[PDB]
Amino acid sequence: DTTQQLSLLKHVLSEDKRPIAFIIAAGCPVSIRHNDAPLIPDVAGLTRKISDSFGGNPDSLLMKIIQNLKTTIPNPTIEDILSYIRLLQQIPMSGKIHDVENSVINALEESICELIEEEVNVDLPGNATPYHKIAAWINSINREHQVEIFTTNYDLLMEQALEELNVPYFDGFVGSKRAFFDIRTIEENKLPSRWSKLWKLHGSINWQLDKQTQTIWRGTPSKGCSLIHPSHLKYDKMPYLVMMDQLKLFLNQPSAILITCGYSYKDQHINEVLSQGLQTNPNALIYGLQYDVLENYQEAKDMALKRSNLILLAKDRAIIGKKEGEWKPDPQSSQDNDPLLFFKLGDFQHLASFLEEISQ
Amino acid sequence: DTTQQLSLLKHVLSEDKRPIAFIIAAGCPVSIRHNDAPLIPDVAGLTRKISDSFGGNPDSLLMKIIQNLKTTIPNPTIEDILSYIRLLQQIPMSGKIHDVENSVINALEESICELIEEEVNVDLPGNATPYHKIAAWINSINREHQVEIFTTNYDLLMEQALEELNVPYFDGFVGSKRAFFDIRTIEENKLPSRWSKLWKLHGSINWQLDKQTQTIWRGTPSKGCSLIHPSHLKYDKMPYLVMMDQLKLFLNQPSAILITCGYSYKDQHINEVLSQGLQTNPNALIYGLQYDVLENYQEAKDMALKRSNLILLAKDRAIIGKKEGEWKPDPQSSQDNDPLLFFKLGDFQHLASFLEEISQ
Amino acid sequence: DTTQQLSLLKHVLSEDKRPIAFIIAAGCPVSIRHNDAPLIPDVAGLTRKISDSFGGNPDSLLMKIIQNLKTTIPNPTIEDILSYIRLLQQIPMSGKIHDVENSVINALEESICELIEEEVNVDLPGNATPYHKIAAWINSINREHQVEIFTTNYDLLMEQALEELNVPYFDGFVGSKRAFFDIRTIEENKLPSRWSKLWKLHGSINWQLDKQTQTIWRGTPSKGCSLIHPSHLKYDKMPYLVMMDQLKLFLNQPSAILITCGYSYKDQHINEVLSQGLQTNPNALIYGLQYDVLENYQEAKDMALKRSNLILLAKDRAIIGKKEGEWKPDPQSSQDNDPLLFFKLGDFQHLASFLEEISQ
Repeated sequence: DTTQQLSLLKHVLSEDKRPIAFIIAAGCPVSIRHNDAPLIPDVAGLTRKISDSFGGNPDSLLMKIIQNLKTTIPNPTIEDILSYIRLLQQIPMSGKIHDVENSVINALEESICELIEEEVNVDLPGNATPYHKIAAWINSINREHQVEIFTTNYDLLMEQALEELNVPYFDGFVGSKRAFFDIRTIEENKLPSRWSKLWKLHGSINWQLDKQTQTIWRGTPSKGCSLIHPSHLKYDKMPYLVMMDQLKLFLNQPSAILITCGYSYKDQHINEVLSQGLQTNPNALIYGLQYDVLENYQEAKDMALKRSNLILLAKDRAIIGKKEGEWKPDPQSSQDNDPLLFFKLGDFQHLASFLEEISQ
Repeated sequence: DTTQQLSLLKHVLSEDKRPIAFIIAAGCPVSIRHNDAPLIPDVAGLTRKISDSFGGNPDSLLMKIIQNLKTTIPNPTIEDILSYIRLLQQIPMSGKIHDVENSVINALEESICELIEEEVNVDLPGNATPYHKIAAWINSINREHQVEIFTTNYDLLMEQALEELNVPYFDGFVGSKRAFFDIRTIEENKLPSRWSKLWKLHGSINWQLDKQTQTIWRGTPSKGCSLIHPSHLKYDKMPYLVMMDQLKLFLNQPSAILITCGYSYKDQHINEVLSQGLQTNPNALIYGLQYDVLENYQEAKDMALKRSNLILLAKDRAIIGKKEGEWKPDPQSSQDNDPLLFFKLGDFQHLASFLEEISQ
Repeated sequence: DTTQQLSLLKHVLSEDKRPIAFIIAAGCPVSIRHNDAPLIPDVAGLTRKISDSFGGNPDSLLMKIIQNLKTTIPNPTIEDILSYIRLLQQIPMSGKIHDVENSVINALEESICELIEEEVNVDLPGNATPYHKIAAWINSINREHQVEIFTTNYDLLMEQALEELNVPYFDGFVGSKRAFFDIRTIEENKLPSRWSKLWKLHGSINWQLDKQTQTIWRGTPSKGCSLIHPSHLKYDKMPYLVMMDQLKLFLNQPSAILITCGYSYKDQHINEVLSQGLQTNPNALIYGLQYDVLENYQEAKDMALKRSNLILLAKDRAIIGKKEGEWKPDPQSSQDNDPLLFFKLGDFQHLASFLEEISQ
């Protein structure tokens, strides 16, 4: 099964007559090895470090909120914690819910934001990162269709990799000192064909908001960024709707190609937008790749079974057109002991190596 | 004479069938009044403050260099001082020329650069600045020909004014984290017609250079910028040649229009490039405006007399096609005492008011 | 002033070469007289009846919420009350804010919704209502441009009036048993030219939501409707964004005409959308009519002064192109005593009579 999938992926990627896009999750930064430790500990690591930062004392309001979410949500998420904190802040919640912190909830959320900014403020070491290989593949061959990249992370690894290898791109912000969010050019869609596009679905650490004019602008990491929200803010001083509209418009392009890397399909809004776009345009294709086993993603199974034009692949099994298949009998492991048939090519490092081989 | 000149300027500016460009010098920032003091004291003010920073002690090497330049150059310039310092640094000049500072010349030039960065790092107060009026005039009417702006200053006032009023522009740098200097798109000249262009002839304070790859990039003001040179650097890690080539190419466009504001025509390279472009394309026009009297600019007189398609205007007299004329008898001053016929409309504030009136 | 305004309104309404639209507020239902009492007591009447339903006892949580809003909002609104209740419900707010009702807030909001449904569930008596006259005017002359109607109310008076007089229309829902919200046909915009359109900005009482599929559908009034929200719900299982997008797209049509009836311009979102649409397309016109005096609407004055293509009219004065004018000296009142110059033609009954006269 590996040979056929590799051949078809090579054939579809070699052709320049179809648009290409990617989805970037925490799996891509976590795949980088540094001092035998992950570069970014992902959402789970950030939640564990956030919990350990304030200690195990139950008197802290953070632990009370965590256990309150545990009562409702079996596995709380830092995104959910931030959403709940902002929801509490949106109203004068001075009651028993915030009895421990009558007004220190703002201080707690500011501290959380500062910790996030400090922990995610790193840089790519050297030129051996998979991002450099991706950029080299992108700029190796000129394509008539622009290549866009979608990411839900906060780190600027992709931007640094693209700018190091001389890859022009447009992120929606135009300017030098305080780049503002221009709207007209986004829907004009008349950029030069050699330019690429990078859309920040969940925002970035360098985005800031000014309350004097209530306007957003892209700058440099300062003491507290106002656009750290995981898609939870006010109405449209909010570019999330524009990004979702652009994603939907891309999904409507004929013969669209999209690849998900490191995404666990655990976001309801992204999943529903992808499903609606796939249903609206049957020609759209999704070559989803999961580093973990298929059994851990029931939502991925449901999405694959719901639409016949979603070729989902995993480490063990795959779903190609509403039918589930397993690994064919092949000598995947040379050792006789534990002959596990695992698709190790789904890793970010293996994907980067495959893309580099395709480019050369 | 005022009425005819105003009418012809209004007619030529109202038409959208010809390209428009501007030249920005220290006159534009010096025209802004703040606390009854100039916002930027211009080159002369910077030289005086630089001299006063180290005091009047002759033992300092800076005063020795100043007097050495005085022996040759009757009026030393901070640009000339920087050029001389860089020329000394380019060779192991450990002799009597640098006897006072055997190796402290680097420290002296770093201190000068830091002082320049600190003194020119300001922001536009309010929205009443002439730059806001210029941006409003630019974005008021959509034009089939893009409007470019040329500046030799280091401050980012124009960028802030353009971004505040939602004016997209292209400055040659593309990127988000560390925008690199893309070359191909500059000569492609296939940008959208609604976009504007801002070219930095003398560089900017936010430009930086990395010696690991010897590459330039536009970022944010850090402790010491490597592109503070007034057009005095190495060979082409130098975008000055590209900017001059773009200016020359603009001068070759049919029916080109260009306006100089605050320029004293004291740069040999800019003057020779303008003269060559005007000679190559007779259709090019230069509506030079000087805030000072005509008698103080002999180079302007020579340039105006050398070419018949350069309509030079001053505070007292003007040269329209190699002939010099004076102010016609008109009641310019209501008071009988001192009936000086001065063209007060040449000031930056008056120019901004005129442009605002034209826009409305 | 009355004659010129009437003549220009007749001329613009007689022409069939421009699109026509209307905005319907509580003023239209309140203008119907029944038993010498208003048919619908509008937002203020609904708030008074809601307050009187639970009595003056301070122990009730509803009065506590009302006084809490009074501390912040000088004049609480039932829409604001519903928004605050839903905001409290969105999080486990079991604290002092909901100390009186630890879990009875759901019962309180269900009771409020049931009371709203019961009070707004009426029918048009006879055929003498102004809605019948509006429908007769609409269907009297075939027009090349479809006539759309926008309403923020919950009653179905317009639907009944249109269906009684055999006026086909499209409201976004397609189906017979459980009409679903079709999306594609909304943006297709290829409906027959004789069809009309009625968009529900604030929803309707017959809309329902199923949580099994989390899907909305238009049906019949049942025991509790899930789409009673005054534009306050979850993300896009929400058609409000589609309605706003359609309104904005209509505002972009050349030579667009729009009339506001009974609207007090007290909604920030509607006002900002209208302002943005008017600024984007200068050809758009807004013939706003207010039954009350101009002095009670400061937001209307600000909107009229902000844009030069908004002809606002009131009972006493008017603003035609950023300038405010008063009533010209005319014998508006025959009686000498109290010669008040009031534009009585701005009433809904008078407007219906004028439209009927224009039709015949």
